[PDB]
Amino acid sequence: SGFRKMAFPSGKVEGCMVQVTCGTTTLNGLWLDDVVYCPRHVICTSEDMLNPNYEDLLIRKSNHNFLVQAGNVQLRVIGHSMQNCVLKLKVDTANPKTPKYKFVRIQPGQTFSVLACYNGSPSGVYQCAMRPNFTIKGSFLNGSCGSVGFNIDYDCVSFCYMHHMELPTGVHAGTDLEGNFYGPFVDRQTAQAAGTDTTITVNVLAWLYAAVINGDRWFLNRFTTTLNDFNLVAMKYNYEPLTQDHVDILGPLSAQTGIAVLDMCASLKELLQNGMNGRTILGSALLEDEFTPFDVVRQCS
Amino acid sequence: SGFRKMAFPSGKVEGCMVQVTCGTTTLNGLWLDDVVYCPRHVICTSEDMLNPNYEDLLIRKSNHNFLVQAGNVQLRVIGHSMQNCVLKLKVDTANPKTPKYKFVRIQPGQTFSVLACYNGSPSGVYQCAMRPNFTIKGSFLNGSCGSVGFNIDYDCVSFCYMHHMELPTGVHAGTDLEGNFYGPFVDRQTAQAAGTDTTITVNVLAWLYAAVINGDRWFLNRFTTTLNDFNLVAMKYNYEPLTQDHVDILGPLSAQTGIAVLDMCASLKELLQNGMNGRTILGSALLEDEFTPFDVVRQCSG
Ligand SMILES: CN(C(=O)Cn1nnc2ccccc21)[C@@H](C(N)=O)c1cccc(F)c1
Ligand SMILES: CN(C(=O)Cn1nnc2ccccc21)[C@@H](C(N)=O)c1cccc(F)c1
Ligand code: NA
Repeated sequence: SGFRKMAFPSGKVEGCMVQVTCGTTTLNGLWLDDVVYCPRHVICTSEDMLNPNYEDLLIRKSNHNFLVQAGNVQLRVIGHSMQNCVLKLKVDTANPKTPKYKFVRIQPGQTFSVLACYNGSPSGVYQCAMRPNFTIKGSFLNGSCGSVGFNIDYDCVSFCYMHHMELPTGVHAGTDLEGNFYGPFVDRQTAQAAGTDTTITVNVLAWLYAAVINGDRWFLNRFTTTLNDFNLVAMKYNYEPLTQDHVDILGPLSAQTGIAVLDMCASLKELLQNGMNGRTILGSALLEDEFTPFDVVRQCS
Repeated sequence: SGFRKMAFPSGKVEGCMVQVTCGTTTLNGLWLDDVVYCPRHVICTSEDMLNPNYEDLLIRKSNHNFLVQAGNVQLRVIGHSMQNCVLKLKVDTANPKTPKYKFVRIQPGQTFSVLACYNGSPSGVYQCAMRPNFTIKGSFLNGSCGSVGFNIDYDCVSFCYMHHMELPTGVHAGTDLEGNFYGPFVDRQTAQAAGTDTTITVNVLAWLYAAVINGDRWFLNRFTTTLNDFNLVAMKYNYEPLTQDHVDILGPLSAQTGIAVLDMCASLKELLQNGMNGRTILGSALLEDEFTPFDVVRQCSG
């Protein structure tokens, strides 16, 4: 019993974190096989950051302009290339701690673990979701760029995020490991702003299912809803639309608890209307949207 | 910016987790140097769990009755003994991944990371506090026993918890690594219940300081208070008493933010008295008590 925001064990990722230095800038890189991945903005100076021409900045660099430090050891850079918004530094040693891995681009609503790192050394691990507005609500200080997000379903690490920047509202933006940004963001210091965020409806429902599995039914009611009426109400509280895909995805949790998906939708409508009236659900006084259907099955009996 | 419930990186502890099997029971052990530590209840069957005589159950076991698996390798047990409520299995190989470590006993209110494991295979990590009633609000299924809690204080892992049981309210009880229970619990199937819990006041204040650092200031006010008046308020709301030591510990955060501790106590008094009036603090509608002052400084400063 219990329900916690639970991260993956971080050791497989810790063994891959290095420090990348270019000029006066130091940040984190990810060392897999004989390649070090890091944000391309490492090559920017103070001037550059508003309108950097990365191709022009990079052509001016040699291999030995990049200092890569893995623990106490310097790695030798023997090649470099840029792919989208990541720098790939080819090094002369394959990382002996390279885990089985892959690169996956995730969708909004997906969760992952972040290993926050400074100077190539891990500081902490926490669980995040990709928000509907393509930001993450992380915890990051200066020097954290190049920290990564991952899942480890099985023994295979799926890298899905690399940290590039903090927006003015204090939320975070980054790329997949192919260097493509999530959302409309760019790696420039121009004024850009996250869109209005919404609540991840399918995850809230998943979490209501978790509460039922863990023995709590107080918030259920005798009613049902059509999918369309559910969406008409939920969007008035800035909830994401629920799609038939989402309904299908919740089918296993529906079967385990004996509560139909649109019946749970009816419960959610009433919760939005009434609030909790001094009660909690799995120890929360708010409706939690950073647990996916898959996370609930992973964690719950 | 941002403030998350954050665990220590778990890699140093992952390299020490093994599977211990005795009869039909499989659970997790901690392999350090040439000893594997696990809950002594591993030697019990269901009937034994009712009224175990551990000494008597153990004398009947041979070394080879304990199957210890580190990944895909079986370790050979060459000795076994008990210390309080933990079994110590001496094995023929020192763990080459043994980190620098100590065994430390923590106090209620202190936080730590838990590496939850099943069949000696780490599955997740989360951050816990030791509650004033000596339980933890963990997340554990059958097979989780022997999962461990820890802090890292440099390159040194301080092991502070090993999981033994779930209580009827769905909270968790366990020992330090010397096998001494936290709380008035025993390792047997009998009627056991957590005492009524309280809120960890010094931690709530720490978290209010985190909120201010991150730009959430709506709850600050022009008032201050005294320790004695505030403590009358804490007691009324089932908060732990705040001591001078607590005030001293929060001194750095007071200096950084310009909010004295008793000034922040005046904020907290008003929150307890009036509620939050629809608003949140760091995304929470309740007052969070599982960050220590040290946790806030560690996360907010480096
Ligand atoms: C370098 N930048 C950070 O936000 C870096 N960072 N990340 N998390 C951060 C958290 C706190 C402070 C800084 C943080 C920005 C910036 N505005 O300067 C930037 C400029 C140019 C190209 C970039 F891709 C990013
Ligand atoms: C083995 N026990 C668990 O609670 C084990 N466990 N831990 N977290 C648990 C979470 C879910 C289910 C079981 C869980 C009990 C029991 N009832 O048999 C017990 C027996 C003997 C000595 C003990 F200290 C406790
Ligand atoms: Na005040």
